[PDB]
Amino acid sequence: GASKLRAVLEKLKLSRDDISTAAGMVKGVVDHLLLRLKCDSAFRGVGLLSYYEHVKISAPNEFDVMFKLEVPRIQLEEYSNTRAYYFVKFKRENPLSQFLEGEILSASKMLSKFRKIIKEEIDIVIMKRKRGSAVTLLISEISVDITLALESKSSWPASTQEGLRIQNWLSAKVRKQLRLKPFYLVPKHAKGFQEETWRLSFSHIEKEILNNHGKSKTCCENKEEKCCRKDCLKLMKYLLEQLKERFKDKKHLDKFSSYHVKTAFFHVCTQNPQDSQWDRKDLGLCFDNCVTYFLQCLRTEKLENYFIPEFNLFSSNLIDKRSKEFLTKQIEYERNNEFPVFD
Amino acid sequence: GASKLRAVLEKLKLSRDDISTAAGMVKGVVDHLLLRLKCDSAFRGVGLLNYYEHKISAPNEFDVMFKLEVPRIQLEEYSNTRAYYFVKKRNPNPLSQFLEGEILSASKMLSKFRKIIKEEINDIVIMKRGSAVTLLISEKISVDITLALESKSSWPASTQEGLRIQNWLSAKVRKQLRLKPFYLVPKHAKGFQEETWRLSFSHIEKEILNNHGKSKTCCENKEEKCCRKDCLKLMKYLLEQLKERFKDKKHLDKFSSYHVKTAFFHVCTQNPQDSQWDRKDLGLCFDNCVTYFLQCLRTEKLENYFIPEFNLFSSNLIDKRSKEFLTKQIEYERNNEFPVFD
Ligand SMILES: COc1ccc2c(C)c(CCC(=O)N(CC(=O)O)CC(=O)O)c(=O)oc2c1
Ligand SMILES: [Zn+2]
Ligand SMILES: [Zn+2]
Repeated sequence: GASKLRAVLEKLKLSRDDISTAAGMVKGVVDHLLLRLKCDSAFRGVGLLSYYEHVKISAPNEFDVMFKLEVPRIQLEEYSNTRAYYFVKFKRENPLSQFLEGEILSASKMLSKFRKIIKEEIDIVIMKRKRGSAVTLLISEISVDITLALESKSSWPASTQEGLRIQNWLSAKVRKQLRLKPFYLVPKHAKGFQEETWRLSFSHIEKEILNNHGKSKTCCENKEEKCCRKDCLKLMKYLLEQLKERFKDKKHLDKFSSYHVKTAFFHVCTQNPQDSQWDRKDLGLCFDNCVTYFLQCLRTEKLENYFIPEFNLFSSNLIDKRSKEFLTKQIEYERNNEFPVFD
Repeated sequence: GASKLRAVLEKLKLSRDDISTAAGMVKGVVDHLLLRLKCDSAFRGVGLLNYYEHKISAPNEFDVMFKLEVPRIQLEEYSNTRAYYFVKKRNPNPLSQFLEGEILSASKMLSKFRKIIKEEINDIVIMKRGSAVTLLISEKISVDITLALESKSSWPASTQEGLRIQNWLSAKVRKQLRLKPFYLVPKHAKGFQEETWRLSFSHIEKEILNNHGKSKTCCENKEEKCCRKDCLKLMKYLLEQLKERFKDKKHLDKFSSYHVKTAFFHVCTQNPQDSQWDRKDLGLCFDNCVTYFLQCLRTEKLENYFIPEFNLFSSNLIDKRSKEFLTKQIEYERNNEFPVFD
């Protein structure tokens, strides 16, 4: 019954076309903000990490952008064996020294000035406060979440050593090339709460793996090699967002995000490395297997971060068992009934 | 005689295994040359491009390229040659001491390049008598050093229809590769014009050869072993053994591994599927590579892989008699199970 799936994919592509003008508005504001920010000595190396992303596939007018800032000769200290959260210290003048709180970089000090500079130039289209990762701009009745990210061109942290298990899918050579790219750190407090910590971010790798996703270099570049990998992820994200909207009056689904669906999907890509396992003619079965994998993650309360295998996104310290059970029931309901939430 | 081909590949592997000491020696010398060159104001941004590459049958003979970025470069094509350019946007520019009117003199630049290298090796190596220096390290290792300008601007218009890898390595990869810099190496053209620079894509040729499959996991497991690289090795070895057997007739001095490599890349474009290169078929794959090279020689057509309007086999570059001689020798070798491999 993939035809209803194809209908959803049809209407998602229409809303993407109808938004292209809004993306141009975001580019104009973002470039303007960036020009101002590079005049400040603390944010001289600021730059864009495309130019935008859509955390919510069903909200085409809500944009997400990342501003990166390179931190040379960074030294990381893992917070409380969390594998993903770190204090930032410097090895050796330092343009970020005004942000130190002792020997660690203060995320609170950095965000405070970041928020202030953006406030000064938004001389332009309002700006909204965040609930660390920093501000939400509203543009001409279009919202743009801006995240600040430190960039490190050093070897990835040791907690990633066993992650990104793409060797049998995208190749060991590609894994080597990707792990030579930088990694990013976004301000994120760790749970009272531990402030001044930063969380690893690999959004740039996730984008690369999704847009260059086949074992074949020519996957999806011709008729004989069209796969349905991207469409399966679109439909998984749309399923979660529709369930989150339908049950927004309950607390049960608040903690689930497109990141969980995306992580599960990357694991499915690892389990199913051959392009022939993703023939676009099998979209119905491919999507069902994606849903099924996500459900197994929910039931077992195991969803390893794709880059940091010891970090369990579905730990009961993060999402209570009752919420996963609720999501499990609702997805199983949808699947048994040809996804009424897609109507 | 496919087993004879594997015997050659075996012998070549042992040769390169017994050189990694010599390769480490050139890195030492190359590292010292770069440090001093960087002390010069005109070569401040110099660095390695590759570290050292090889003549497949001469494992103690190394080739290295020193790159130097030239920001806001302006190129003027020389006499419609598609590959050769005068280098000319800004105003006297760390290289202004090398200008001659508005053009960068390759002659001047190469003269300082050699002089700095010559004074440095005297501080430790013999320089042999434009693309630039040959060093003799001890009396065993040769290192050919080429200077290249680097430009991070979009590639010249003469490359627009080149690099036709879309059906093999993908259009996505071609776009990624064409976002990389391009290089210019001092090389005289045509008498001769002495201030021209020739486009170089050595870094792309390396990328394509080492990441060579339609499958990203080509050669990464038993099921996907292909013979692309071994075919290129055997093509180069065949030309080198012929060039050495007939060195004193000089009829083959004009042919180089670059012609072989260019024909090989065209064969890859013609045969884009990894299943066409199954290591089990090495004998037939090599024969087909040889046959393609022979067809290029007979038709006097071997387009540059990056610059399609540049014919490497034009009679302006290689006379008909020389191609006919090489054709005769290769056909003889192929008919007799390649005695020159012995
Ligand atoms: C690369 O290493 C990591 C390690 C961990 C993460 C995590 C935890 C998330 C967020 C998951 C999520 O939806 N949230 C709430 C929850 O945890 O249920 C909101 C939030 O905490 O922001 C993420 O987006 O990326 C991560 C990347
Ligand atoms: Zn695909
Ligand atoms: Zn291969």
